[PDB]
Amino acid sequence: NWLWYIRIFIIIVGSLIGLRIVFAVLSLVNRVRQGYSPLSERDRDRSIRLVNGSLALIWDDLRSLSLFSYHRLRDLLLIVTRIVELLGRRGWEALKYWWNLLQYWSQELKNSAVSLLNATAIAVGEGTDRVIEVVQGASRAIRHIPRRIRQGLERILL
Amino acid sequence: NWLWYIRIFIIIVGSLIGLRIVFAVLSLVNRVRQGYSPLSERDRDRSIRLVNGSLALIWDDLRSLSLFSYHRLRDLLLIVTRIVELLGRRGWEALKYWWNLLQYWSQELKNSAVSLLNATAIAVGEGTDRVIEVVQGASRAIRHIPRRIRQGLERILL
Amino acid sequence: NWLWYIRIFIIIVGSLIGLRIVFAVLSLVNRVRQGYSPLSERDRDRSIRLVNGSLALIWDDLRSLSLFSYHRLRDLLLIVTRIVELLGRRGWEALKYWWNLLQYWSQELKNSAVSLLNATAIAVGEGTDRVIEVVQGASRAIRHIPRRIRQGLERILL
Repeated sequence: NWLWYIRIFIIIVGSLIGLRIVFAVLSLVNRVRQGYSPLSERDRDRSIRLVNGSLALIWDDLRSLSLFSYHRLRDLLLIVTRIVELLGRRGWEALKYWWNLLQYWSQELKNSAVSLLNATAIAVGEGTDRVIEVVQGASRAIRHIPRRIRQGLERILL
Repeated sequence: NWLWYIRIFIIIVGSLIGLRIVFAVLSLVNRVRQGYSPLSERDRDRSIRLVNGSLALIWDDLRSLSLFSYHRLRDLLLIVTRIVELLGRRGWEALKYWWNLLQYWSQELKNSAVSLLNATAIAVGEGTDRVIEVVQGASRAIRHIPRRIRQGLERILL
Repeated sequence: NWLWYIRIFIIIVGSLIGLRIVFAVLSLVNRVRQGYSPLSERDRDRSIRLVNGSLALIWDDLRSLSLFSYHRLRDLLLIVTRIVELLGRRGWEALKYWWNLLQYWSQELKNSAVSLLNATAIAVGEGTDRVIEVVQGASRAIRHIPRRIRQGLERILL
């Protein structure tokens, strides 16, 4: 019975995913070795030095983590909370992006609707253009709401 | 519980590969955090902004999506056909690369065979090497044509 | 049935991780799409030029793969193995770094331990500060920089 042998094989496939993490460096090699901006480098001989990166690897990881002024490394565990906390103050910009961004969207559809609907509204040609443009333009145009909302929302809490 | 509990255990183990996709985002951070060139940058404190990157995040993906205006977003639908139509016609240069590339080893192979065959060919007071050399030039050279399929195809594919 | 259809599904999940590699080419586009370092212009049509990359692939790959002079294409496979062997001797930088890596860790422990232990030691009138600094300082100071490990081992091991 090989099915059971195949059953654990199902689990091995899970192991395969962890294998992928090394591929991430291969992409970096590809990045330097294949150019820069879209494809539309002789150095690949040197890019093989990526393998040698194992020697170099203490430098990128320890530099921030422990940093030259040793004794700080125990202090760094406390700084990571501070780095997130310090930047999180500005993180509210989330509310910022949808109010401004969504606002422009209302604007282009407004232009498309006013053109098509106004044209169809004329029909007889008396004064339909007045009611169609004023009503649609009144709701979208007046819907304008300046920024500073996040500032007030943040200030009220702290 | 055992096999049934173990079966779902397989998909639970399978679940991580979707989690793994963030590593693609990590590679971006890696490029900056790894000193740019292969692993053979203090700014990671700055990379901490990536947590806050959510604020930045709706602008880069959407900018390409809607362009510098939601009116232009209407334009994106037209250019999308444009990019594919434009690149579909000139894109055939793919064949040109692989056509030349196939040809690349074909040249290396006959040249190597000539060195070995030409030298062993004489094996007496006779000009046997003249025979292996003439066959090399006539067969390889005549195996192709002066006409470029890349150019002819672009002019005959409308 | 059901479980069997679902059993092979894991095998599809294995395919799913293989699917993920394509993201690496996307990451190239994303690097450009992210402005520069993560996310914290009109060129989105230029990122589309990645599709044009099929024609481009001849230029990055041909020079690296076949090089300028011919007969190099077989040479590319041999040199790749050759640089690993050549650079392997230099690969020993693996150990020089771990020695320095653990060495600084001794440093954070040395100043941290002496500061706390020596501070509490003054409570005793005799000369405790002498024994506290001398013992900690003796192990780190004397062990600091023992000798050239990589030079001696690399020179003997070629």
